[PDB]
Amino acid sequence: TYQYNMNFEKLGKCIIINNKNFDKVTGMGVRNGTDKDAEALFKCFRSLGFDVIVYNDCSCAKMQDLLKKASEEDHTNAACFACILLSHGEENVIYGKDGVTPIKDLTAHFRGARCKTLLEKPKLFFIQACRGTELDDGIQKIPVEADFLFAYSTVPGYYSWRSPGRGSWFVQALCSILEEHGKDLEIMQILTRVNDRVARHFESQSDDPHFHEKKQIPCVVSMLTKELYFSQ
Amino acid sequence: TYQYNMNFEKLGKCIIINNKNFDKVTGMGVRNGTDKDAEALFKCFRSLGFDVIVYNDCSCAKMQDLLKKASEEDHTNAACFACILLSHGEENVIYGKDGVTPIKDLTAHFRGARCKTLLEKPKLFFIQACRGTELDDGIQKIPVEADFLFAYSTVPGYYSWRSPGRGSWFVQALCSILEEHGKDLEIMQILTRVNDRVARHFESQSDDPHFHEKKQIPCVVSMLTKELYFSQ
Repeated sequence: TYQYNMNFEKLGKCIIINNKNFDKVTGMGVRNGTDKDAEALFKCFRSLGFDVIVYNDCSCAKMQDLLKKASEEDHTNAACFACILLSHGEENVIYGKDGVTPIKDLTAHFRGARCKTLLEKPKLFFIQACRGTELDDGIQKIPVEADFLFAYSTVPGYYSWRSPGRGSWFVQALCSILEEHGKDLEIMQILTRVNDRVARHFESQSDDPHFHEKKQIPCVVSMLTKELYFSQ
Repeated sequence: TYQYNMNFEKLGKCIIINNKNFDKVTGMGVRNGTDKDAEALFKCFRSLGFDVIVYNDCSCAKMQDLLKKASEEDHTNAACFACILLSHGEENVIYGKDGVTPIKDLTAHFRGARCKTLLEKPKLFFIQACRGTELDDGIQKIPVEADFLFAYSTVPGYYSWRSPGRGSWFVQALCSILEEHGKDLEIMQILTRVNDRVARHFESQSDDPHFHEKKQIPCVVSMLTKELYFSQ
Protein backbone atom coordinates (compact mmCIF):
# COMPACT_ATOMS: atom_id res chain seq x y z
CA THR A 1 0.00 0.00 0.00
CA TYR A 2 2.15 2.83 1.46
CA GLN A 3 0.53 5.74 -0.43
CA TYR A 4 -2.57 7.84 0.00
CA ASN A 5 -5.01 6.63 -2.64
CA MET A 6 -5.48 9.32 -5.30
CA ASN A 7 -8.28 7.67 -7.28
CA PHE A 8 -10.99 10.32 -7.13
CA GLU A 9 -12.80 12.67 -9.51
CA LYS A 10 -10.85 15.58 -8.11
CA LEU A 11 -7.60 16.13 -6.27
CA GLY A 12 -9.58 18.27 -3.88
CA LYS A 13 -10.03 21.89 -2.84
CA CYS A 14 -7.41 24.56 -2.28
CA ILE A 15 -8.40 27.62 -0.28
CA ILE A 16 -5.97 30.51 -0.57
CA ILE A 17 -6.42 33.26 2.00
CA ASN A 18 -4.39 36.26 0.86
CA ASN A 19 -4.37 38.93 3.59
CA LYS A 20 -2.54 42.01 2.30
CA ASN A 21 -4.19 45.10 3.79
CA PHE A 22 -5.04 45.26 7.49
CA ASP A 23 -7.04 47.68 9.63
CA LYS A 24 -5.69 50.56 11.68
CA VAL A 25 -6.75 48.72 14.85
CA THR A 26 -4.37 45.81 14.18
CA GLY A 27 -1.36 48.06 13.72
CA MET A 28 0.01 45.81 10.97
CA GLY A 29 1.20 47.04 7.58
CA VAL A 30 0.64 46.19 3.92
CA ARG A 31 2.23 42.93 2.79
CA ASN A 32 3.38 43.94 -0.69
CA GLY A 33 4.31 41.08 -2.97
CA THR A 34 1.70 38.89 -1.31
CA ASP A 35 -0.14 39.21 -4.61
CA LYS A 36 2.87 37.94 -6.56
CA ASP A 37 2.86 35.00 -4.16
CA ALA A 38 -0.90 34.43 -4.30
CA GLU A 39 -0.96 34.38 -8.09
CA ALA A 40 2.08 32.10 -8.25
CA LEU A 41 0.56 29.73 -5.71
CA PHE A 42 -2.73 29.90 -7.59
CA LYS A 43 -1.23 28.88 -10.92
CA CYS A 44 1.06 26.27 -9.37
CA PHE A 45 -1.62 24.53 -7.28
CA ARG A 46 -4.19 24.87 -10.01
CA SER A 47 -1.88 23.07 -12.45
CA LEU A 48 -1.34 20.45 -9.74
CA GLY A 49 -5.03 19.76 -10.07
CA PHE A 50 -6.63 21.64 -7.15
CA ASP A 51 -9.90 23.54 -7.40
CA VAL A 52 -8.30 26.70 -6.05
CA ILE A 53 -10.25 29.75 -4.87
CA VAL A 54 -8.57 32.92 -3.60
CA TYR A 55 -10.02 35.11 -0.83
CA ASN A 56 -8.49 38.54 -0.12
CA ASP A 57 -8.09 40.64 3.02
CA CYS A 58 -10.27 38.27 5.02
CA SER A 59 -11.44 39.09 8.51
CA CYS A 60 -10.90 36.59 11.31
CA ALA A 61 -14.63 35.92 11.07
CA LYS A 62 -14.38 34.93 7.40
CA MET A 63 -11.18 32.88 7.55
CA GLN A 64 -13.06 31.09 10.28
CA ASP A 65 -16.37 30.68 8.47
CA LEU A 66 -14.47 30.12 5.24
CA LEU A 67 -12.97 26.95 6.71
CA LYS A 68 -15.97 25.76 8.72
CA LYS A 69 -18.02 25.68 5.53
CA ALA A 70 -15.30 23.86 3.61
CA SER A 71 -15.01 21.26 6.37
CA GLU A 72 -18.76 20.91 5.98
CA GLU A 73 -18.75 20.31 2.21
CA ASP A 74 -18.77 16.74 0.89
CA HIS A 75 -15.33 15.46 -0.14
CA THR A 76 -16.34 11.89 -0.88
CA ASN A 77 -14.93 12.44 -4.38
CA ALA A 78 -11.90 14.49 -3.33
CA ALA A 79 -8.47 12.92 -2.83
CA CYS A 80 -7.38 15.49 -0.26
CA PHE A 81 -7.70 19.07 1.03
CA ALA A 82 -5.31 22.03 1.06
CA CYS A 83 -5.42 25.45 2.68
CA ILE A 84 -2.85 28.18 2.06
CA LEU A 85 -2.60 31.12 4.47
CA LEU A 86 -0.68 34.28 3.52
CA SER A 87 -0.74 36.93 6.26
CA HIS A 88 1.07 38.38 9.28
CA GLY A 89 1.49 35.99 12.18
CA GLU A 90 2.97 35.41 15.62
CA GLU A 91 2.59 32.30 17.77
CA ASN A 92 0.10 29.64 16.67
CA VAL A 93 -1.93 32.57 15.40
CA ILE A 94 -2.44 34.36 12.07
CA TYR A 95 -3.66 37.87 11.45
CA GLY A 96 -7.10 38.56 10.05
CA LYS A 97 -7.64 42.04 8.64
CA ASP A 98 -9.52 43.01 11.81
CA GLY A 99 -7.47 41.17 14.42
CA VAL A 100 -5.91 37.75 15.00
CA THR A 101 -7.02 34.08 14.99
CA PRO A 102 -5.45 30.91 16.48
CA ILE A 103 -4.41 28.54 13.70
CA LYS A 104 -5.74 25.65 15.74
CA ASP A 105 -9.23 27.05 15.29
CA LEU A 106 -8.95 27.07 11.50
CA THR A 107 -7.76 23.47 11.32
CA ALA A 108 -10.18 22.26 14.08
CA HIS A 109 -13.04 22.01 11.57
CA PHE A 110 -11.25 19.08 9.92
CA ARG A 111 -9.99 17.50 13.13
CA GLY A 112 -10.81 13.80 13.11
CA ALA A 113 -14.39 12.71 12.47
CA ARG A 114 -15.57 16.32 12.63
CA CYS A 115 -15.26 16.06 8.83
CA LYS A 116 -15.75 12.34 8.13
CA THR A 117 -15.77 12.79 4.35
CA LEU A 118 -12.04 13.69 4.54
CA LEU A 119 -11.09 11.03 7.09
CA GLU A 120 -7.95 9.06 6.14
CA LYS A 121 -7.23 11.75 3.56
CA PRO A 122 -4.33 14.22 3.72
CA LYS A 123 -5.21 17.73 4.90
CA LEU A 124 -2.48 20.17 3.85
CA PHE A 125 -1.88 23.59 5.38
CA PHE A 126 0.77 25.89 3.92
CA ILE A 127 1.33 28.92 6.09
CA GLN A 128 3.42 31.95 5.25
CA ALA A 129 2.81 34.14 8.30
CA CYS A 130 5.82 36.44 7.97
CA ARG A 131 7.03 38.62 10.84
CA GLY A 132 6.90 36.32 13.98
CA THR A 133 8.86 38.76 15.82
CA GLU A 134 12.44 38.39 16.55
CA LEU A 135 14.58 37.47 13.55
CA ASP A 136 17.73 35.34 13.19
CA ASP A 137 21.28 36.12 11.97
CA GLY A 138 23.43 33.89 9.75
CA ILE A 139 26.10 31.18 10.04
CA GLN A 140 28.73 29.58 7.73
CA LYS A 141 1.22 21.57 15.65
CA ILE A 142 -2.19 21.74 15.90
CA PRO A 143 -4.38 19.33 14.77
CA VAL A 144 -3.58 16.56 17.02
CA GLU A 145 -5.02 14.45 14.34
CA ALA A 146 -3.50 12.08 11.85
CA ASP A 147 -3.25 12.90 8.17
CA PHE A 148 -2.55 16.62 8.65
CA LEU A 149 0.59 18.32 7.37
CA PHE A 150 1.86 21.83 7.91
CA ALA A 151 4.52 23.76 6.07
CA TYR A 152 5.47 27.03 7.80
CA SER A 153 7.32 29.74 5.86
CA THR A 154 8.88 31.30 8.93
CA VAL A 155 9.01 29.16 12.09
CA PRO A 156 7.99 29.22 15.81
CA GLY A 157 9.71 32.45 16.90
CA TYR A 158 11.51 33.82 13.82
CA TYR A 159 11.13 36.32 10.97
CA SER A 160 11.14 35.03 7.38
CA TRP A 161 12.02 37.58 4.70
CA ARG A 162 11.27 38.30 1.05
CA SER A 163 11.23 41.30 -1.26
CA PRO A 164 8.29 43.74 -1.76
CA GLY A 165 8.84 43.16 -5.48
CA ARG A 166 9.99 39.60 -6.23
CA GLY A 167 7.96 38.07 -3.42
CA SER A 168 8.61 35.49 -0.70
CA TRP A 169 11.56 33.08 -0.95
CA PHE A 170 9.44 30.24 0.40
CA VAL A 171 6.73 30.71 -2.19
CA GLN A 172 9.16 31.21 -5.07
CA ALA A 173 10.82 27.94 -3.99
CA LEU A 174 7.58 26.12 -3.32
CA CYS A 175 6.15 27.11 -6.69
CA SER A 176 9.30 26.50 -8.71
CA ILE A 177 9.87 23.02 -7.30
CA LEU A 178 6.20 22.11 -7.66
CA GLU A 179 6.11 23.64 -11.15
CA GLU A 180 8.56 20.88 -12.12
CA HIS A 181 8.28 17.91 -9.76
CA GLY A 182 4.77 18.28 -8.39
CA LYS A 183 3.82 15.05 -10.08
CA ASP A 184 6.91 12.86 -9.60
CA LEU A 185 8.07 13.47 -6.01
CA GLU A 186 6.54 12.57 -2.62
CA ILE A 187 5.32 15.66 -0.72
CA MET A 188 8.23 15.48 1.79
CA GLN A 189 10.86 15.50 -0.95
CA ILE A 190 9.22 18.57 -2.46
CA LEU A 191 9.24 20.33 0.89
CA THR A 192 12.70 19.21 1.89
CA ARG A 193 14.03 20.71 -1.34
CA VAL A 194 12.12 23.92 -0.65
CA ASN A 195 13.88 23.96 2.73
CA ASP A 196 17.31 23.65 1.19
CA ARG A 197 16.41 26.12 -1.57
CA VAL A 198 15.36 28.69 1.05
CA ALA A 199 18.36 27.90 3.23
CA ARG A 200 21.00 27.55 0.77
CA HIS A 201 21.50 30.16 -1.28
CA PHE A 202 19.10 32.84 -0.09
CA GLU A 203 20.44 34.57 3.10
CA SER A 204 17.87 36.98 4.64
CA GLN A 205 18.84 40.64 5.08
CA SER A 206 17.24 44.08 5.51
CA ASP A 207 17.67 47.83 4.94
CA ASP A 208 17.46 48.36 8.71
CA PRO A 209 20.38 47.54 11.08
CA HIS A 210 17.87 45.92 13.48
CA PHE A 211 16.76 43.35 10.88
CA HIS A 212 20.04 43.05 8.91
CA GLU A 213 21.08 39.49 7.95
CA LYS A 214 18.70 36.99 9.58
CA LYS A 215 18.85 33.43 8.22
CA GLN A 216 15.48 31.68 8.16
CA ILE A 217 14.34 28.16 7.34
CA PRO A 218 10.88 26.72 6.63
CA CYS A 219 9.43 24.13 8.96
CA VAL A 220 7.44 20.99 8.14
CA VAL A 221 5.12 19.34 10.63
CA SER A 222 3.76 15.99 9.49
CA MET A 223 1.12 13.66 10.87
CA LEU A 224 0.83 11.90 7.51
CA THR A 225 0.41 8.12 7.54
CA LYS A 226 1.28 7.44 3.90
CA GLU A 227 3.46 8.81 1.14
CA LEU A 228 1.79 11.61 -0.76
CA TYR A 229 2.02 11.95 -4.52
CA PHE A 230 -0.14 14.30 -6.54
CA SER A 231 -0.14 12.29 -9.73
CA GLN A 232 -3.40 10.41 -9.06
CA THR B 1 23.20 15.62 -4.21
CA TYR B 2 19.66 15.78 -3.09
CA GLN B 3 20.67 13.68 -0.11
CA TYR B 4 22.91 13.89 2.93
CA ASN B 5 26.49 12.90 2.31
CA MET B 6 26.99 9.80 4.50
CA ASN B 7 30.60 9.15 3.61
CA PHE B 8 32.37 9.65 6.92
CA GLU B 9 34.63 7.61 9.16
CA LYS B 10 31.49 6.91 11.21
CA LEU B 11 27.69 7.35 11.29
CA GLY B 12 27.81 9.46 14.43
CA LYS B 13 26.71 9.36 18.03
CA CYS B 14 23.41 8.27 19.54
CA ILE B 15 22.61 9.53 23.03
CA ILE B 16 19.72 7.78 24.80
CA ILE B 17 18.36 9.24 28.01
CA ASN B 18 16.38 6.63 29.91
CA ASN B 19 14.39 8.28 32.69
CA LYS B 20 12.47 5.67 34.70
CA ASN B 21 12.41 6.93 38.29
CA PHE B 22 11.55 10.43 39.49
CA ASP B 23 11.83 12.24 42.81
CA LYS B 24 8.55 12.06 44.74
CA VAL B 25 8.47 15.84 44.88
CA THR B 26 7.80 15.97 41.13
CA GLY B 27 4.64 13.94 41.66
CA MET B 28 5.70 11.92 38.62
CA GLY B 29 5.64 8.16 39.00
CA VAL B 30 7.72 5.21 37.78
CA ARG B 31 7.70 4.70 34.02
CA ASN B 32 7.30 0.93 33.81
CA GLY B 33 8.31 -0.32 30.40
CA THR B 34 10.94 2.31 29.66
CA ASP B 35 13.88 -0.06 30.18
CA LYS B 36 12.34 -2.20 27.45
CA ASP B 37 12.21 0.74 25.02
CA ALA B 38 15.74 1.79 25.90
CA GLU B 39 17.09 -1.73 25.33
CA ALA B 40 15.29 -2.06 21.98
CA LEU B 41 16.31 1.40 20.77
CA PHE B 42 19.94 0.83 21.76
CA LYS B 43 20.23 -2.47 19.85
CA CYS B 44 18.36 -0.98 16.95
CA PHE B 45 20.47 2.18 16.73
CA ARG B 46 23.62 0.12 17.19
CA SER B 47 22.82 -2.16 14.26
CA LEU B 48 22.33 1.01 12.21
CA GLY B 49 25.93 1.91 12.94
CA PHE B 50 25.60 4.59 15.67
CA ASP B 51 27.97 4.70 18.67
CA VAL B 52 25.23 4.34 21.31
CA ILE B 53 25.46 5.63 24.90
CA VAL B 54 22.74 5.08 27.50
CA TYR B 55 22.18 7.35 30.50
CA ASN B 56 19.56 6.48 33.12
CA ASP B 57 17.55 8.42 35.67
CA CYS B 58 19.25 11.74 34.90
CA SER B 59 18.70 15.04 36.68
CA CYS B 60 17.88 18.16 34.71
CA ALA B 61 21.44 19.38 35.24
CA LYS B 62 22.89 16.10 34.02
CA MET B 63 20.80 16.12 30.87
CA GLN B 64 21.97 19.63 30.14
CA ASP B 65 25.60 18.92 30.91
CA LEU B 66 25.97 15.72 28.91
CA LEU B 67 24.14 17.18 25.93
CA LYS B 68 26.32 20.30 26.08
CA LYS B 69 29.55 18.30 26.29
CA ALA B 70 28.36 16.17 23.40
CA SER B 71 27.83 19.32 21.31
CA GLU B 72 31.30 20.47 22.31
CA GLU B 73 32.97 17.35 20.87
CA ASP B 74 34.53 17.01 17.41
CA HIS B 75 31.98 15.47 15.05
CA THR B 76 34.11 16.25 11.99
CA ASN B 77 34.20 12.60 10.99
CA ALA B 78 30.57 11.75 11.73
CA ALA B 79 27.70 11.73 9.24
CA CYS B 80 25.04 12.82 11.74
CA PHE B 81 23.92 12.93 15.39
CA ALA B 82 20.95 11.33 17.12
CA CYS B 83 19.43 11.81 20.56
CA ILE B 84 16.62 9.87 22.20
CA LEU B 85 14.75 11.11 25.26
CA LEU B 86 12.57 8.74 27.25
CA SER B 87 10.99 10.55 30.22
CA HIS B 88 7.89 12.39 31.42
CA GLY B 89 6.97 15.48 29.42
CA GLU B 90 4.56 18.38 29.09
CA GLU B 91 4.05 21.31 26.72
CA ASN B 92 7.57 21.61 25.26
CA VAL B 93 9.37 20.71 28.49
CA ILE B 94 10.92 17.37 29.51
CA TYR B 95 11.40 15.79 32.92
CA GLY B 96 14.61 15.18 34.76
CA LYS B 97 14.79 13.11 37.91
CA ASP B 98 14.47 16.31 39.93
CA GLY B 99 12.39 18.53 37.71
CA VAL B 100 11.71 20.09 34.35
CA THR B 101 13.95 21.32 31.54
CA PRO B 102 12.76 22.99 28.34
CA ILE B 103 13.42 20.83 25.29
CA LYS B 104 14.66 23.77 23.20
CA ASP B 105 17.46 24.38 25.71
CA LEU B 106 18.54 20.73 25.47
CA THR B 107 18.65 20.71 21.70
CA ALA B 108 19.99 24.26 21.23
CA HIS B 109 23.48 23.12 22.18
CA PHE B 110 23.72 21.73 18.66
CA ARG B 111 22.66 24.81 16.71
CA GLY B 112 25.00 25.49 13.81
CA ALA B 113 26.65 28.45 15.54
CA ARG B 114 27.49 26.52 18.70
CA CYS B 115 28.41 23.22 17.02
CA LYS B 116 30.25 24.13 13.83
CA THR B 117 31.38 20.51 13.64
CA LEU B 118 27.85 19.37 12.76
CA LEU B 119 26.83 22.11 10.32
CA GLU B 120 24.91 20.74 7.33
CA LYS B 121 24.60 17.40 9.09
CA PRO B 122 21.28 15.94 10.23
CA LYS B 123 20.69 16.37 13.96
CA LEU B 124 18.02 13.86 14.96
CA PHE B 125 15.88 14.01 18.10
CA PHE B 126 13.48 11.20 18.94
CA ILE B 127 11.31 12.08 21.91
CA GLN B 128 8.99 9.74 23.80
CA ALA B 129 7.50 11.78 26.65
CA CYS B 130 4.08 11.79 28.30
CA ARG B 131 2.24 13.67 31.01
CA GLY B 132 0.46 12.14 33.99
CA THR B 133 -3.32 12.18 34.83
CA GLU B 134 -6.40 14.45 34.58
CA LEU B 135 -9.32 14.15 32.23
CA ASP B 136 -11.49 16.49 30.21
CA ASP B 137 -15.28 16.62 29.83
CA GLY B 138 -17.04 17.11 26.49
CA ILE B 139 -19.78 19.67 25.78
CA GLN B 140 -22.90 18.63 23.83
CA LYS B 141 8.69 24.46 20.52
CA ILE B 142 12.28 23.65 19.51
CA PRO B 143 15.51 24.86 17.76
CA VAL B 144 14.39 26.22 14.43
CA GLU B 145 17.29 25.90 12.03
CA ALA B 146 18.55 23.74 9.18
CA ASP B 147 19.18 20.01 9.42
CA PHE B 148 17.14 19.45 12.55
CA LEU B 149 14.41 16.82 12.83
CA PHE B 150 12.17 15.88 15.77
CA ALA B 151 9.99 12.84 16.23
CA TYR B 152 7.49 13.11 19.11
CA SER B 153 5.66 9.99 20.32
CA THR B 154 2.45 12.00 20.62
CA VAL B 155 1.35 15.32 19.14
CA PRO B 156 2.04 17.79 22.02
CA GLY B 157 -1.31 17.67 23.79
CA TYR B 158 -2.08 13.97 24.32
CA TYR B 159 -0.49 10.85 25.86
CA SER B 160 1.68 8.22 24.18
CA TRP B 161 0.10 5.05 25.55
CA ARG B 162 3.17 2.98 26.34
CA SER B 163 2.90 -0.43 28.03
CA PRO B 164 4.59 -1.59 31.30
CA GLY B 165 5.21 -4.96 29.67
CA ARG B 166 6.16 -4.45 26.02
CA GLY B 167 7.20 -0.78 25.95
CA SER B 168 5.63 2.11 24.07
CA TRP B 169 4.04 1.63 20.66
CA PHE B 170 6.04 4.43 19.08
CA VAL B 171 9.33 2.89 20.22
CA GLN B 172 8.12 -0.60 19.34
CA ALA B 173 7.15 0.64 15.87
CA LEU B 174 10.26 2.73 15.33
CA CYS B 175 12.55 -0.20 16.09
CA SER B 176 10.48 -2.60 14.00
CA ILE B 177 10.48 -0.49 10.82
CA LEU B 178 14.13 0.46 11.44
CA GLU B 179 15.37 -3.12 11.74
CA GLU B 180 13.50 -4.14 8.56
CA HIS B 181 14.02 -1.04 6.37
CA GLY B 182 16.41 1.13 8.33
CA LYS B 183 19.00 0.71 5.58
CA ASP B 184 16.92 1.42 2.48
CA LEU B 185 14.12 3.83 3.38
CA GLU B 186 14.51 7.60 3.89
CA ILE B 187 13.63 8.81 7.46
CA MET B 188 10.43 10.53 6.43
CA GLN B 189 9.34 7.24 4.87
CA ILE B 190 10.34 5.38 8.01
CA LEU B 191 8.67 7.80 10.41
CA THR B 192 5.61 8.07 8.17
CA ARG B 193 5.20 4.33 8.49
CA VAL B 194 5.67 4.70 12.24
CA ASN B 195 2.80 7.18 12.31
CA ASP B 196 0.69 4.62 10.47
CA ARG B 197 1.50 1.77 12.86
CA VAL B 198 0.83 3.58 16.11
CA ALA B 199 -2.23 4.85 14.23
CA ARG B 200 -3.41 1.27 13.86
CA HIS B 201 -4.30 1.48 17.54
CA PHE B 202 -7.19 -0.99 17.91
CA GLU B 203 -8.09 0.37 21.35
CA SER B 204 -5.73 0.81 24.29
CA GLN B 205 -8.01 -1.36 26.47
CA SER B 206 -7.37 0.48 29.75
CA ASP B 207 -9.36 0.37 32.98
CA ASP B 208 -10.19 3.92 34.13
CA PRO B 209 -13.07 5.52 32.05
CA HIS B 210 -10.60 8.34 31.73
CA PHE B 211 -7.84 6.36 30.00
CA HIS B 212 -10.03 3.67 28.41
CA GLU B 213 -9.50 3.52 24.63
CA LYS B 214 -8.64 7.06 23.49
CA LYS B 215 -6.10 8.17 20.83
CA GLN B 216 -2.47 9.11 20.05
CA ILE B 217 -0.56 10.15 16.92
CA PRO B 218 3.17 10.94 16.65
CA CYS B 219 4.28 13.98 14.74
CA VAL B 220 7.50 14.85 12.93
CA VAL B 221 8.94 18.34 12.68
CA SER B 222 11.47 18.42 9.88
CA MET B 223 13.99 21.17 9.27
CA LEU B 224 16.02 18.90 6.99
CA THR B 225 17.45 20.20 3.72
CA LYS B 226 18.24 16.88 2.03
CA GLU B 227 17.27 13.21 1.98
CA LEU B 228 18.57 11.15 4.84
CA TYR B 229 19.53 7.55 4.18
CA PHE B 230 21.59 5.68 6.76
CA SER B 231 23.66 4.14 3.95
CA GLN B 232 26.14 4.91 1.13
